[PDB]
Parts: sequence; C-alpha cells; structure tokens
Amino acid sequence: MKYLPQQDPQVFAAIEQERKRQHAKIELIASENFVSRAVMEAQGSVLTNKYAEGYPGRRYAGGCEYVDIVEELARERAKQLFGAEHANVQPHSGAQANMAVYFTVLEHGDTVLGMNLSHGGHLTHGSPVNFSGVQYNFVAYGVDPETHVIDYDDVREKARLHRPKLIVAAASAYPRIIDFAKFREIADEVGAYLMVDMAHIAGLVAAGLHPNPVPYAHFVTTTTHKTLRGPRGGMILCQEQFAKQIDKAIFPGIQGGPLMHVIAAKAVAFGEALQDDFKAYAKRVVDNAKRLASALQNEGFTLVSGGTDNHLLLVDLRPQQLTGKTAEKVLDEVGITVNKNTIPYDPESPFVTSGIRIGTAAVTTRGFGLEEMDEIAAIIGLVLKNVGSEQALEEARQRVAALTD
Amino acid sequence: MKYLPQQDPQVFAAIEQERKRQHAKIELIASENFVSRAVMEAQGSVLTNKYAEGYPGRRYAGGCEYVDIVEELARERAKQLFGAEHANVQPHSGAQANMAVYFTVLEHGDTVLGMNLSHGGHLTHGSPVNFSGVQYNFVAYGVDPETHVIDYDDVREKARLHRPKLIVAAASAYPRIIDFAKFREIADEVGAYLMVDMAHIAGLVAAGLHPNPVPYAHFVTTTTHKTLRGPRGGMILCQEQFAKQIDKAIFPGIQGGPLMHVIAAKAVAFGEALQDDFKAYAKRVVDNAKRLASALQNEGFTLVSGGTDNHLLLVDLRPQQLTGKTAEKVLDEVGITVNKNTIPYDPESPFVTSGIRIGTAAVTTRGFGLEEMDEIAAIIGLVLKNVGSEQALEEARQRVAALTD
Repeated sequence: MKYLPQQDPQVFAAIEQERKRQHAKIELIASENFVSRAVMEAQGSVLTNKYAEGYPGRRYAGGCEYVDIVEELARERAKQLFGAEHANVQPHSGAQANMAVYFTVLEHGDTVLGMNLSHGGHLTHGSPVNFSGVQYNFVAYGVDPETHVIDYDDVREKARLHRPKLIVAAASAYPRIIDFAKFREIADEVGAYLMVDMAHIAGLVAAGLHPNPVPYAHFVTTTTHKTLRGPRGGMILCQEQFAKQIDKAIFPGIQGGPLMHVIAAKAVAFGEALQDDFKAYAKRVVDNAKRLASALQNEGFTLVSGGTDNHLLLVDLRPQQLTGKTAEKVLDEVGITVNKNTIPYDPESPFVTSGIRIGTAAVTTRGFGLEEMDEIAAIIGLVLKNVGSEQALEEARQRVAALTD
Repeated sequence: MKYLPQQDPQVFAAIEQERKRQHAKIELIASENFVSRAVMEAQGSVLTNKYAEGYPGRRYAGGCEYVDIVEELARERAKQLFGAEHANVQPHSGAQANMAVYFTVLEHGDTVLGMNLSHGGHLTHGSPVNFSGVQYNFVAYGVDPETHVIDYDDVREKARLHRPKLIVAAASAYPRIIDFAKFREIADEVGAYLMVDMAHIAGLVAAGLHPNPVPYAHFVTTTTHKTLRGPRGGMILCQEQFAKQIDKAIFPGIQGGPLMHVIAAKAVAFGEALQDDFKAYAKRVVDNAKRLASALQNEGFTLVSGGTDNHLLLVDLRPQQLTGKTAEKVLDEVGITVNKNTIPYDPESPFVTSGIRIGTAAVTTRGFGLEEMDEIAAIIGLVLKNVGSEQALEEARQRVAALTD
C-alpha cells in the first residue's frame, strides 16, 4: 500500500494487524479462504466509480462498454465452470442471491421446505429472525439422529404434507454429499421448484469433487468467497427459462447498482477456478478434511456423521463434556480459529452449542497438507483434553506458531 | 497493478479501458464520483477474507478484534460527520439500507408515502417493479407543476388521507433543498415515522451545504458513493432508540457477512469528509452546479425548478423538441456522459423521457471550476442545437478532449 498509510494511519494500522493475524493464526472457519493478489487488485480498481444498473448490452446508462466486458467475462466463465444455462453475477452476497430467488418464484407467505437450521441449514433457509422465515412459511427436514445424514424420506414426507412451492437443498454445516437427484425427484412429486444453495461446496463442485446441482435444480445460488476462493459476494445460476425473471429479481427487484469492481474480482476468481491447479487444490482440500477427520478421531473425538465427504467437519463435544462455546474460546487462546456450531439434536442453545465446525479450505490455500492435518488434530487434542492447564495451552501455542512459521 | 496483468489479461485490459474512459470523458452522471487512491487500497485489502457476522465487540466469530476497530472507526466518524446517535455501516448498498429500515418498522402491506418516482423519487421508494412497491403499499406526493418544488400541502393531504406508517423524504433527481422540518411536522400530525434517504446529498449535508435530516428524521439512509465520495455501499443513521432494531434488521434480518474491506473504505472516505478541504470541495460542487445551471440557461435551456440548490440539475428538453434518450445518445457521441431522466409531469415514458440529469460532483473532484462549467454548457448547447451536423459534433468532440486534456 502507498496512499492509505499516509491518508489514514488508524485504518492502515488496523488492516496491518488483520493481515498479520491472518498469517499467524490457524484459520479453520469453514466458510473462509484466502484470495489471490489478483482478486484483490480487481477489488481495488477504479470500477467502484461506475454506476451500471441493468445488464451487459442492456444498461440504463451509457459508458458501460468496458464494465459490460467484465460482467460478461464473469457470467461466461461461471457458465463454463458449472455448465449453467444462465448466470447472474450481481448479487451483493449469498443472502441477496437467496433473497432474489425467493423474490422470483414466491409470494409473501408461501410455504418453503428447507434444511433444519440446527441440523446444518443456513439462516437464510427459514430462520424466524431472518427475512426468509418472516416473509415465507418455512418448514424443515432433518438428518437421521444416528447417521446425521439427510433423511430423504423425511424430505419427502414434509414435502407431501406441507406442499411447498419451493424446496431448498444445501447447508452451512453439512459434512456429507447431498443427493440433488433425490431432491429433484421429491420436488417433481409435489410440483415444487428446487433451489440448491451450494455456497459452501461451490469450489468442490467446480473441481468435480461434489456432484453438480445445476442439472437437477431450477435455481442454484452460491457465494463466491468460500471453497470457490473468490471475492465476497453472491451468484445465481439457473435454466434459461428463468433467466429473465432472475435478472429482474436482482434489478430492479432487490438491488440497485452492482459492485462492478467485485464483479471484476469474481471474473478473476472464476478464471482461477478454471485452471488445472485449482482442481488439484480442491482435491487437497477434501483430502485434508478426510485426513483431519481421521486424525481427530484418532485423538478420541466424535465427529457428526462419522467423518466428511467435503471440506468441513463438525466435532460433537458431548463425550468430552464441553460446549462449542468453551472449545471456541480456549482454541482462540492458542491461535486456532473455529466456530461454535449446533450439532443435530443439540441439547444446547445455538448460543452455546455442543460442537465446533472446522473447514480446510483456508489452510489448504496456504499450503498445508496431510502432515499438517495430523499436527492440527494433535494440537486440538492437547488443548481440549487439558482446558485447565496453562502449560498445555502454551505448548499448543508454540506448536501453532511452528505451523504458521 | 502487479499481479492482475499476469493472472488475467482479459480482465486487466477491460479495467484499463475503463480507467482511460474515466479520464477521457466528461462525467456528468449525478450519482457518480471519483474515489481516492486510499479508498481503493482499503477495498483491495485482505479484509475481504474475514467473516464478521454480527457487530463490533458482539460478533458471532472470534478473531474480529481488528475488523472491529475498522467498523467502529467507520461508525464513530459517521456519527461525528452527521451528528447521529447511531450508525450502521454494514448495508451492501443504498437499496439494502432502505430495505433494512422498511424491514424494521413495517409489516408486509403497510402503507408508505414517498416521492413520486417521475417527480424525483427513487426506485426503492415504491416502484411496482421494485421490492418496495411489491412488499408495501406505496402512495406518492408530488411537486408543483410550475415551480417543480415539492408541494408540502400535497405531502400533508396524502399523509392525512392514506395514513402511512412511514413517510419517505428524498430523491434521485430533485435539484432543490428538501424541508425536513416540514416532513417531520407532517409525520407527527399523522403519527408516522420519518425516513430520509439522503444518498444524493450526503456529502453536501456533511459539509453544511444542505440542511441535516438527522435532527428531524427517525431514520436516515444513504449511499456512501455519491456526493460523499466514498466506496460503493450503504449506511443507516438513526436515533439510539432504534439502534438495536436497525442492527438486527441488517443482521440477522436481511444480510449475512458484511464486506469488511468496503467498511474499511467507508471509514477512509468518512475520514476524508471530516477534513477542511472536503468542505471546500463540496462548496465548489454546489458553486459549479449553480454556474452550470446559469450557463445552460444562457444557452437557452430550460431547467426543472429554474435552477439548483445542490449538486444536480435536470434539463427540460421539450422547448428543443428533443427527448432525453436522443440527448443522451448524441452527447455520448461527443464524450459527455449524462443520463436520460423523467421530468415532473413528463409526457414521455421513463424509457424515453423529456429530460437529462446532470451532476457536478465528479467533474469537481477532477478539479473543474466555473470556467469549465461555462465551457461544458457551451458544448452541450452546440451539440443539442445541432444534432444533425457531424461538423458540430466533431468540434464538440475536440472541445471535450481539450477539457479532459
């Protein structure tokens, strides 16, 4: 940086703290990643200056020739990446991508079936304190109490009983592969649209390591910043038949001017995802998660669903008589970043929880491999088995420092 | 840029075209500006990597100590700038800032009174193709057919007849000062909340060149990217009594994770606005607009309301028997960027219009003054009085090039 240090010492000092934090800590938040310097440069571009309401070749203002090129690059690379008939790269966030799909096909008070929030569903899939649960009538399907795998007979029963206009598949804390074919079969039986929110698994889908929801879903929503390793924002993929309605839902429906600099960054991230090395990266993410899962089990930990098929795992801390809150706090003390997370059929409130959610996308980006996974599990074992020993926590602290150099 | 040129030639070439375009053209789009290199560096920072759902000191994830410092800097500088009791700097856009206020105080189908869209109101103030007009029952107040000034007796009559739960004051194309005191008096008479959307005039308010809505309004919404000359995004200001509800409306209500890098950029822009030279800049914006207005009138143009009190003006092209669409197209041919815009009581559709909207914020930022305003008006006169002469358009082209160097 050149101008920010002189213009704003306070903001610069805080950013530098954050930059150093990002390097020093072991980042295991499942939703996070590290973007390339190219992605950041696009975000730091003059494209922030341009109002571009509308769409490429169909804008409501002149002088968009070049931002049109950028947006089309993003849309076309997204279509190449996921095989979608249409892409909308304007959503400001995952929240707004989901909001726009709901705006497209639902009326106020319509019934929607989504994954139980305490079983892995996202806030935007029907939380009563979120617009989704306030605006629409959300019902929930659950996972099996033993296997923690989505109960597809429950999905079917809830759909047949409640008759939703829309079914939502996907999750913020589900460590197994989702059967989109089964979701579509149920959706077809009850005459419902199928929306798949692939935010967490989008990078894995792009690399062919998770089944692609695009052929089965009417609408696919995603964030660009999780496993897809792009800038912070949203995207909608859909069948050409809904293209016009989806575009109108984003604008003039729920947003105004798009963030053209973020859209530039989206294009860059999509370009990166198209490369062979991203596919190798994505395999290492899943390989690392499976290794981390096994290594944690070796340390005596119980995992929700007994392991993972993707980038994330959920530790059930009940055998250790710890809450997710206690675990998150003590790991923070040693330099490991996780989040407390509800487990299926959690006896604790979502503000306390019986679990921690862990993902490998971020550490994999930094070059961590199987040996590092073994060590991370060993450190977690050391900490959580010795929460009252400052000696153990200091050793953990040092071993964390050894991993991050 | 260092990494983007190598990683993504296509995106870089398009950004460079856009950068050069921004320098070559005379940018008169009233909603646009040019941000500082410091603002852009903040947007191009590693802060994009951080999930920070929640608020400073009250986050739903650890490791936010430093992004908390950044967000508090933004909130506190905003409070210093506008004298608000509370700030929320998380809105992704003006659209989302307005959305959150509506979410806070209204239920689906509630009556809201806003400015007639064809008289200057924004899309998010009740357009039937926008969430606002679909979700709530919007009624409209108008401007006087002769003076084009808000008819406050009409505001009062509509409020007394329709009994709105909320009154919205502010505009995307209103060139005169808005009387927030009168809006609040009407709001008090009918027992309605008052929301002021100051998006366009926010920088002028910050510099004391437009009356501050904060003392009169329950909620003030704004974008950060217009006269405030910041990054693209939104903000809500409100009385402490609504602070908790407003924060919950943004999250977990209508958004998810905030854009911490954009929030950093917001803080930087607010820091810049606090400086003495921003106040001098803002005065030049208004001085330039009044000069441009006078110079256009000298060229024989009719202006909506007979001039301007702010950064923007609206040309009524009916005397010249031109549509806004025709005017926008031909000015694009010579390197002047305007937008077609409906005039009050426009006989034309909003896709054709009888007007062009012009603002001075952008050209003022680049250092244009009164002499440049005179020349811009003269060029506009030359073009619009000679739409069929390629010779005149080429001369205009050259004179535009002379202004932008």
